[PDB]
Amino acid sequence: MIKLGIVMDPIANINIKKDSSFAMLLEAQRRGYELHYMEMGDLYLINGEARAHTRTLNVKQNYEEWFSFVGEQDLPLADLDVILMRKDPPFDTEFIYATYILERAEEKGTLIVNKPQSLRDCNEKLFTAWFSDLTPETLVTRNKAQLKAFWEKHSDIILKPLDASIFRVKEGDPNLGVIAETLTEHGTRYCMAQNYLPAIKDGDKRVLVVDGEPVPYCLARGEPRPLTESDWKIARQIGPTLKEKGLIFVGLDIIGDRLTEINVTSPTCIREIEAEFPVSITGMLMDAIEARLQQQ
Amino acid sequence: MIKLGIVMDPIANINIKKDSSFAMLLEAQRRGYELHYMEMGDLYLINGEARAHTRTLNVKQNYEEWFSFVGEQDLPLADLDVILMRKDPPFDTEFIYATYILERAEEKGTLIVNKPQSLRDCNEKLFTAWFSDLTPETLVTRNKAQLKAFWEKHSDIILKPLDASIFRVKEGDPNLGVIAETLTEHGTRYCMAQNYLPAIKDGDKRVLVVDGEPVPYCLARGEPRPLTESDWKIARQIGPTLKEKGLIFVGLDIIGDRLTEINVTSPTCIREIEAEFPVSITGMLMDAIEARLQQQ
Amino acid sequence: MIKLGIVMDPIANINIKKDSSFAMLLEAQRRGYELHYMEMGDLYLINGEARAHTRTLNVKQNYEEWFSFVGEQDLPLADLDVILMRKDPPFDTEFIYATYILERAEEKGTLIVNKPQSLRDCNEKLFTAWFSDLTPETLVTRNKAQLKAFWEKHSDIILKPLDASIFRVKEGDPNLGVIAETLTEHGTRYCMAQNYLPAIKDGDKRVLVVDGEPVPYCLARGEPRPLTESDWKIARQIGPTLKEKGLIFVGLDIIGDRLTEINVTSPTCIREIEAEFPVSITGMLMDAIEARLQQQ
Amino acid sequence: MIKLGIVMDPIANINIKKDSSFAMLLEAQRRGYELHYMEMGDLYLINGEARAHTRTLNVKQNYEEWFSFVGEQDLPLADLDVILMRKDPPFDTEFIYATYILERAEEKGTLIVNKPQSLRDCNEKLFTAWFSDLTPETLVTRNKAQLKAFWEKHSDIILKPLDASIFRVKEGDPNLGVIAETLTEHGTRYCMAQNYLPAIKDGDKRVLVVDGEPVPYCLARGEPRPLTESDWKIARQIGPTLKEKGLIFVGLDIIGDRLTEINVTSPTCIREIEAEFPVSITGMLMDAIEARLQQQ
Repeated sequence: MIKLGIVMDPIANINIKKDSSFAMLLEAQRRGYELHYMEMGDLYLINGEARAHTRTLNVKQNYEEWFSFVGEQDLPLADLDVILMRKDPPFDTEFIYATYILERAEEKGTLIVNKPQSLRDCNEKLFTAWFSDLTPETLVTRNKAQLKAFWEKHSDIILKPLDASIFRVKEGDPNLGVIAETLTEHGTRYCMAQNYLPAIKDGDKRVLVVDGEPVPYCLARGEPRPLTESDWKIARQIGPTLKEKGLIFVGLDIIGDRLTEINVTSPTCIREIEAEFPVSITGMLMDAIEARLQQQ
Repeated sequence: MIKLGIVMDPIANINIKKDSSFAMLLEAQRRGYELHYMEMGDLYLINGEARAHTRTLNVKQNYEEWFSFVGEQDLPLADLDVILMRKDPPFDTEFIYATYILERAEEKGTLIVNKPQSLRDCNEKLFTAWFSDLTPETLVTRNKAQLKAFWEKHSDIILKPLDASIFRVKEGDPNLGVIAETLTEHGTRYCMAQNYLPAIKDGDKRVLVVDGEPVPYCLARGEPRPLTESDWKIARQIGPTLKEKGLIFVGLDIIGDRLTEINVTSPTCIREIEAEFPVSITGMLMDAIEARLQQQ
Repeated sequence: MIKLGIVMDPIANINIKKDSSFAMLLEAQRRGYELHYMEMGDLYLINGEARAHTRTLNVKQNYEEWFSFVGEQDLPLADLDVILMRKDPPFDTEFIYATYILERAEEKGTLIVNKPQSLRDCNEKLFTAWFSDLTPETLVTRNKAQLKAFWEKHSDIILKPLDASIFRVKEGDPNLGVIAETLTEHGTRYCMAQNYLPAIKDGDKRVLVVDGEPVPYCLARGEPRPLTESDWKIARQIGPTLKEKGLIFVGLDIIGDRLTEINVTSPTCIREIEAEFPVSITGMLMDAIEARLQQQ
Repeated sequence: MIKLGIVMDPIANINIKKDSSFAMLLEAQRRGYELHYMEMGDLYLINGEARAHTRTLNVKQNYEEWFSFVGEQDLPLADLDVILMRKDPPFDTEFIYATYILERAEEKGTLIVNKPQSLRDCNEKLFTAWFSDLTPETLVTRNKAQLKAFWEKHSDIILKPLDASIFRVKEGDPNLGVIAETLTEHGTRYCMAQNYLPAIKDGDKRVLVVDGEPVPYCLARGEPRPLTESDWKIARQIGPTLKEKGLIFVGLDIIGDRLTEINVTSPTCIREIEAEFPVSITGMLMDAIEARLQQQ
């Protein structure tokens, strides 16, 4: 059958009425896939070969006991058909090292959702630089004088770190300097400034794109809604790029008609959209994995 | 003429009788290129466009004054023909962010030595996993029991961090556990174990590869020597891979006949090999840049 | 009655068959004291006055439910008769700040076990510098050459950080330099070197001293034993110093006949000695608190 | 004669037209004291004895060469008559460890300006809790809800870290939450809130107190002024406390008539007040050291 492995944060600490990874494993199990559970420290490389200690997993929607380990084994990752990298942020050097281990399994045949090269290529915040007609005014910089200047042109801006801690600097704010000194760690780290978008008050929308195809309903942060006309427009412009880069399950953050962020590591909000609308997002996902597998 | 920019650590603090970047700028200047000096904080991105504050640079082999700024300007990086990313390690998230800015200039036409995607793809220590027949026995892992076990099979090993702090664990060593707990930061970070290679006592050799072509003389750490037969063998096996990945100037670390490391960010030792042998490594480099430029 | 407060790490995560703080609260409760539970973040200072959010606590030896909160209140800490600072290490700047808040309650009348000034005065490892006839050869330093030299005089030594990660450097060890560079963080932090004491193989003993009086039975790390003649000697030399500094409950680490460490923040091993011998260490402690209270 | 040692940051990097430590050594030299220069890493403890590697120092007001080492020696610190701890902040655990080494010399007879116990006892920001009638409304806390509440009572406040990065939170500010989450590092570190004092626009004054005696002229941050009537009042209330705690050279920060901070580690502004007024602050200091020495 299909052997599906998943790399995620400790399953003993998730919340099963909210967790999207849990919802994914329930579906994989319903289709009869064999599940192999892994945490970051279970992955290792012995002379170029990617291996891991997996536990064969059984999951059930039960708040006292939602998982059971039914086997334990040390296998080559190239013995799995597909691996869901569902590790949470930050995207740090430890995450970059795990991406090289997954890439060695990938060369030997395993499908990796999402593709390790593209996880390294597509930072959630700096990747929007490749879709500049879809985003707000964005400055990435290490210095105060440029941030101050961006603030004079736009009057009301958003400063965030790259590495949610967002500061709003609007007219008359006494704090531009200390905020920029704290976020750049005194001119030694890049930070991002964008102009403030007042339509955030209508909802910061989370849109999902399953292998280039927008899921028809999104969640505005919480209210599920159909995609508006502008959500369709944005999502279909990025979608072919995400499909060809092997970004099979993607979350887009849209405030009003502007694209603000692209979650490529662990996009969530599956449970809240499936509860209101007649869509099986996890079904869409496993259908996309099954197509990718009987292809290459 | 050719407009060459360079991103490096403060030029006011290098040692000009040793610095390879300095040797590169002297050569570029001798061929009449216009030089543009940049530090990390000079790079920024305004709505997808890569820009920087550069200073037009003049360099001379003079220990009281080896550089002069002769102009200052804010330009788009796509106005440079080529940029030498010569920033020193560590390879951290700040270095990964700079690689995305350089990649936006690269899309608009600038040659980047070395290619930003490949700097992210090719970690100095984990990239040797792709040339496993050329390297020592290597385990990358987060746990103690696997390291202890690697130590039972090999008896005398080398433990290093991924992120030089190398520990040697030979028979009868009382410290395996604390070393692995310190280097893995208590099982939370990957570390590397390799078997100890006694031929390090003959020299840890630094070999240079200019766009897939080995420089005929290397430096064994310090004694310049011609490449042995085994150095030729190793360097010519990796060289086509480095050429196609846009890794135009590479340093390989070879102890005996084993490849231990691949420096892809700021390879040095130019000055020590040019002082003994009749080779102009910087000439080889600028010749390779000139070919790449009158090509694509 | 006596109102006893305790500052400790989350009571929901301790192990009640091992925790010494738990054993203390059971005793305080048996004597009918009112218990007030606090974590670090519950402590605050409003214009010089020390206050905290406490929960009135009920504890029971029950592995499903060992505590219950039976009230919640914001009070001045000067309304407590005594506070057990039982916060675990490290001893960092956050711990030093909490010590100033406890000291403001102390000035207004509360007994603080142990005294905040003395927690700042008596570092577990550097305080043994005041009992140099009782300790091994000890060097505290930032440099390699002094450590190397200490190693030439003693041949087999122990290197530890100040801030258990102990390294043993015995004859023929290849790692002196990297260990000293890692532990001093390249000459920027003090570390400690002591000569290795081979009698650690007989047990690293944990001796308890309740307001200057040694508890007659200690635990050798695990085997409970009576104090030997040399344990009596060591403990009675330090004990008057600990009583006058307000160090009411102290743990001493003794390997052979040498004093290696003085735990002044959260000394444990109560449960393991009470289980074998007919001593109530917590009874000794509450008896000492009751004396101190009907005194000053 | 008097043997004076000084522990300070690298003398090769100070600015001699501004540095107060430099001004102190020029004076000590004019009175014919022998000077012994030390950095932090020169201090060490061998079996309870405080020692250091000193260099015998010669200083001169010359911008090409303001110091010369005229001898080198390893001595016990108890061979110095007095040591100026003039190390810059932060006040961290490394600084606390150095304070224990200086205290071992102090027990053997050396005068330490300022007294090591009192450096540990008197944090620059939390020590103002002992002079609450002289300070603004001050809350030290780890939580958001208390900070928000302090902000409702006062409407315009100052938030600073304990560990200058001050934020001003006045009416209509959108950032209270992220500022408190950044400064408390998500509820894990204490921060300080004080009400904003609008008279800072008249000058944040730096007042100096030499062994309990206010220097008659202060610097308002830069304009030298005589002490006002309220500066005299504040400084003479704290001064007997500073004298008895062995805080011989102290800087007080006064905005309007409120005491905001007490610099106990490395108070400066000597050069700017001596340049305008006929006061020799360093003379006052050496006079105070000379009295302390021919006393105890």
